[PDB]
Amino acid sequence: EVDHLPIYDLDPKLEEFKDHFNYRIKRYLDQKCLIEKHEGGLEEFSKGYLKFGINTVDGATIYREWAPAAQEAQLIGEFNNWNGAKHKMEKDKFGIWSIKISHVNGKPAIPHNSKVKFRFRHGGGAWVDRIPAWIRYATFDASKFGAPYDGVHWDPPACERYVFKHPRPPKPDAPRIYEAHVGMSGEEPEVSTYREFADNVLPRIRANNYNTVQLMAIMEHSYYASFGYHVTNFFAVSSRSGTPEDLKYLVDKAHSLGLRVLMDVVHSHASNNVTDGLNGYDVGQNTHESYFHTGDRGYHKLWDSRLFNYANWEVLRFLLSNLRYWMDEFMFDGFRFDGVTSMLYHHHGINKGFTGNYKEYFSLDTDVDAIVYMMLANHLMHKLLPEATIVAEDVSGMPVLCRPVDEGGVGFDFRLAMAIPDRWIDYLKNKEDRKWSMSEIVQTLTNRRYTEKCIAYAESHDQSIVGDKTIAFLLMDKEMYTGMSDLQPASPTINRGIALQKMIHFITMALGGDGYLNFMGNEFGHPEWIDFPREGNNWSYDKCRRQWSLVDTDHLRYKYMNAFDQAMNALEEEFSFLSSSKQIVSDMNEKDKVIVFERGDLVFVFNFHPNKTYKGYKVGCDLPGKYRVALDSDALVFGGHGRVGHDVDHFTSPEGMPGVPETNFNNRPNSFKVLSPPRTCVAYYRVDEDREE
Repeated sequence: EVDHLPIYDLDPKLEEFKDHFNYRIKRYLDQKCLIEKHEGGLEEFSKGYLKFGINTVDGATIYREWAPAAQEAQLIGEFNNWNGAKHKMEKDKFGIWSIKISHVNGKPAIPHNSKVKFRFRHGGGAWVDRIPAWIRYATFDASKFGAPYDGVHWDPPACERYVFKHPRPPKPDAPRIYEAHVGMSGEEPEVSTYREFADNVLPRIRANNYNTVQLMAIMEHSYYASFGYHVTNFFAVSSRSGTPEDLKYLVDKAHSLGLRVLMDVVHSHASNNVTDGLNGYDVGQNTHESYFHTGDRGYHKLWDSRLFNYANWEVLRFLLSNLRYWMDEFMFDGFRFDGVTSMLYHHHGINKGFTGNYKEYFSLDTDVDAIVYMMLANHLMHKLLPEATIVAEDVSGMPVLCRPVDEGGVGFDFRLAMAIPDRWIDYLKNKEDRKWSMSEIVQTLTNRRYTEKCIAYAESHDQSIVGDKTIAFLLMDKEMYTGMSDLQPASPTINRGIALQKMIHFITMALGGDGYLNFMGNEFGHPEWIDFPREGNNWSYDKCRRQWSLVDTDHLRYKYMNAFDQAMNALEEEFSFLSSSKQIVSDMNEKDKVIVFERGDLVFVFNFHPNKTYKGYKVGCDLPGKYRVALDSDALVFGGHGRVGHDVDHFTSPEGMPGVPETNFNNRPNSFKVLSPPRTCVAYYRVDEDREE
């Protein structure tokens, strides 16, 4: 299949695995061919949410629910006082139940914003009442069992439907992503709303010159502390933060500010909550009549959750239609697929362990059903929205995960650089400054496939396990509580931490990939850590908030990390270095603790030494001429000591002959000399003497 793939041009080591890729591509073409034959193709098949769930047509309301294991089924709700006797559904030969309910005096039989459930029985058992799988909203009562949830028919009148005003922005040259969770986005540890987030937080994201918002925890999840990772109602906007119309307002406002918006797609697993989610449909049937595999294959041991059978036709309808639903109905510009490592392998990456050996990537442990779903998904999404960005969350480093389906790849645009936050946490927790290796830093940042695109980030929320301390807090710890006044000179510990927080974020951005990501609050060095109420912390909720008050006051020093973050993104907007394939690390000086490198058109000098200033430190560069400061972390506006001269011309000298590297300086054909105070990072640009002076 069939027979040379363009991926093999890129990475001829893939040809050893031709048999694997022949089978995968055959499975994909055959699944796509069947969807064309039986469902009118991928664009038609992924409009399932107009067929399943509750849809109002002229004069009547139809509801369909796939439940082959049910033997009788009815629709119940406030609209029939929870008695389904006059609302029995009919079952077709595929186990799809349907009912059509005429309007009552010209009005829909099921009022907008009223509660509903699917009622079914089998085996002569009692009625079981569950939430329709394609419900678009669900709310909890909070009359003890603190639940269960109810499904809510959502069909707002004209006065209450959000109508999008703004077009989607163009795809940027590189994504600079602000990742967020709306419920913990408020000052106080109460659940914040989509409207609050849209009005209070989107402006800050745009002020810091991000161009993309990654919105976590959108799909409904009855367990708040799951951070949106255990999904119950895949078509429903999480109700604790507002309604579907509130989310549409938020996405439209982001677009109005020039920001793209991606949603987290959690199609790697489903919540095991029986009353509230899709696990309610499992009554012990064979996997062909379930959303899920059975036995071990249907259970994720680490996430304590259920695992989809991606070969099942109704599950492909469900998941592909869910992608179209979020894109088309809420105007998203793309998505991140969370937990792709679990999808790619039958062992889910649970006990491993990827060494980069290709045998680990392509073997009987590779889950072809899951890869076929992802290829159909990426073919579909880029056909609906050719400028979409779809990110994969994959720790394994699977080759060709981020090459187009039409080349033989899985079709993602970018993957996350999941190994970089681990390195900084180990360094910050376990290594005295003098033992940090400049070469190990560079290797971690630069260790990637250059034929595929990477989003780098220095730190993250940690919620796939339990949140850890932020970089700032790992640097400064309890001194952040009493040592952040801008009135008083900072202690040595606070001066160290502010300077390294800026340096660690900026080297990560400039060397770590082709896109950048920042989670909400870390751009200003928010202290402490993120955690949600659970047994392990005695049900503490004081950490599920963001203390904007810290960055909004000019009397503290958070404003300085924030100003640097704004300037580092503006620098990328100006020079476009994330989209440059020029990346040359010219000096990893271990004794002096200096790293010099070029990315794009800029020369970067990082002095991680605790106390030494290098005067006249020679740095290699490509083009001769006159260089000046482009961004300097020592500037007073970024809380530094203002030691670097922004007006100073740095003239180059020639270093041997271009392409005779032994005659060059650190393999570079010119050099210039800089001032490099301790714990600073400065990027320099070449003056265009035809256009500047």
